[PDB]
Amino acid sequence: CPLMVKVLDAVRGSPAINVAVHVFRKAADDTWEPFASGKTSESGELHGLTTEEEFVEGIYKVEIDTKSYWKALGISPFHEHAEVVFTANRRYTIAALLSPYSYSTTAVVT
Amino acid sequence: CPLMVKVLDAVRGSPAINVAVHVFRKAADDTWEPFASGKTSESGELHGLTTEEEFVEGIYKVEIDTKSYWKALGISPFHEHAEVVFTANDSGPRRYTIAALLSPYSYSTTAVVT
Amino acid sequence: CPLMVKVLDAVRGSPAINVAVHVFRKAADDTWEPFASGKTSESGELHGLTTEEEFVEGIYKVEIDTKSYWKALGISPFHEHAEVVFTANDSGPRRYTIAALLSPYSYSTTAVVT
Amino acid sequence: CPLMVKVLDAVRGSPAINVAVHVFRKAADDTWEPFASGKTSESGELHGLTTEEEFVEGIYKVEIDTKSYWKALGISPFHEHAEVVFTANRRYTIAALLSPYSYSTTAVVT
Ligand SMILES: Oc1c(Cl)cc(-c2ccc(Cl)c(Cl)c2)cc1Cl
Ligand SMILES: Oc1c(Cl)cc(-c2ccc(Cl)c(Cl)c2)cc1Cl
Repeated sequence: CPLMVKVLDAVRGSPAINVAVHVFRKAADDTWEPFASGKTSESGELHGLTTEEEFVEGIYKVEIDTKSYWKALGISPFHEHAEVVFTANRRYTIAALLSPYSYSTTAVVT
Repeated sequence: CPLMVKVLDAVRGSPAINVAVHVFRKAADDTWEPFASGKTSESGELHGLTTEEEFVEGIYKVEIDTKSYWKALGISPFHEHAEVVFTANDSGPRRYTIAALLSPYSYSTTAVVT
Repeated sequence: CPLMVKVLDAVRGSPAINVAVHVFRKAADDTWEPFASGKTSESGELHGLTTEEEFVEGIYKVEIDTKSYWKALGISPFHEHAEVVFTANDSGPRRYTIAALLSPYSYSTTAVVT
Repeated sequence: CPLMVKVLDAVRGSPAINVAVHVFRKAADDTWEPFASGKTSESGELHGLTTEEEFVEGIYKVEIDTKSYWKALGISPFHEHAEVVFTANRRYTIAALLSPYSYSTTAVVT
């Protein structure tokens, strides 16, 4: 499992559950092609997005649908979504900590 | 000054100087059109990107070139850039301050709206 | 103005107004003695805590009363307060900006030193 | 395991390993008494600090020796340490994300 996403809610102190995540890889024409997607689990995590075979060097985008998450809680958020763009050159954990008007993201590469 | 960007360096405890910032607005055909650009000053701030008149309702993307910043300090960072995407002026003109706190493998962004 | 505190609210995207701040300095007997205190203004800032003359070398603690802030908004937060502990003026007088970004279960603090 | 600490390094994108952590409980005379301590493991985590029986309601302080961590990497840090003070009223994860001049802490309560 080379790529894992974890999403946390800073308002409620809890995993961010059922948050949609879309992963894209940059194609040779500088366009983003769909690569993987899912919804975070009860633990705020999304595993099994890809395999070592498929996860070749390249530029990836992870898009987290933070707007839909805050709207379900009745809170008006600022951002349309959160995006994390990085080059893969090798276990990657992308973590995001969400508030309505702020987010932080961190990469743990182990 | 309806749109301001402030960028700080969490490694050196200093403003992040000479950071390139590009702003885009989503077009009628869902394309990102260039809107404004600049570089942060010695105080880590970028003012003067736009005017009230030009800054109409829409979805904007503020792209901060964090990679070039870290590379020039001899650090190879994780992210290609930091992107902030938001709807602006939805219910009338607001002033927006977009702040970013930068580390090589992490960044935080906050908005202050008034 | 060698010591400044800026506090932002990540829930409302606004400065955090009327937040109590207490500063202490470590005494000769390793006790925290009161040094200065105040409340953040409408811009979330607290200036005028001290002067260059009074702000001598030492270990300082800036305690931000985040709990009272969240309670007054009807939120029961996790932390009792946010504490920032640092050595100041170790190699001559510096100016220190201590920034805090607040959420009910999380806070971040950054220092800008010049 | 009601109390867990996780510490991450934002400069290197890695767990913060061998970081000393001291936990204190507020005594009736408003003094801090030692409660538990240890060093984070390879995964930046510290488990087995206390038991359900011992972890009664009260005010706790978690102190993370961030200064010693940065000094071992040859980087001059700002803070003397990072402190997290909270009331326990029930699995608590305290996470800290460390930079030389900045830290963030978050509580996940599940
Ligand atoms: O995480 C932070 C922190 Cl702790 C502080 C700021 C910030 C914003 C505005 C100003 Cl004028 C300053 Cl001094 C700091 C931004 C972010 Cl994103
Ligand atoms: O700012 C933070 C903080 Cl304080 C903690 C995390 C984080 C990352 C991984 C795990 Cl397993 C946990 Cl519990 C927290 C992420 C971010 Cl982005």
